[PDB]
Amino acid sequence: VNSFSGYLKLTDNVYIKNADIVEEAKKVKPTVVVNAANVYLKHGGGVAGALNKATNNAMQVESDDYIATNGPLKVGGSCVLSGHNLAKHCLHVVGPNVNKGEDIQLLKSAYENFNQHEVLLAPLLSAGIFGADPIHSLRVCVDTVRTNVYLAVFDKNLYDKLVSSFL
Ligand SMILES: O=C1CSc2cc(C(=O)O)ccc2N1
Repeated sequence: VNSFSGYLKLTDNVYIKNADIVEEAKKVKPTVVVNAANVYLKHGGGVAGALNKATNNAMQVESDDYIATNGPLKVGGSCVLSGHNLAKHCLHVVGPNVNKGEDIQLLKSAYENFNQHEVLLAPLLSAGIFGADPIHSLRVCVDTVRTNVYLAVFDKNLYDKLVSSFL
């Protein structure tokens, strides 16, 4: 049994809810919240900008030190950093950004990072300002992630379309 409330069950392991990931993180304090990161961990906008704002920029300060030491992530890759006031850990995952021309086949590689964590609160990778089709992102999630994933969807309209169209 876990703390997550109000989710619709899509599969054995994937759950979905219309909710703000930040407000959901603040309420649940999950072991892992996933960030929709870029390779530079520059948390300017979208989910990343909202998570970072909710940490009062502490996520960005920590991320800048990580990049100064390790250099950029790979598209499809990830790193584990603090969850600050939102979660125990933040898994920063880089999905391909279609608005930069990145290979959408890298979306499966991105979701494979989730399998290293038994339970996660996450957004749909490569959705929103990363430019991918969120219906496609949900399909790759269900067909790739085997651990228990609780998906938070920003837009109510999109949430209802994802559920209604789910196979
Ligand atoms: O508070 C906010 C507004 S910014 C924001 C954007 C997104 C998104 O782009 O999916 C998700 C949650 C978000 N939380």
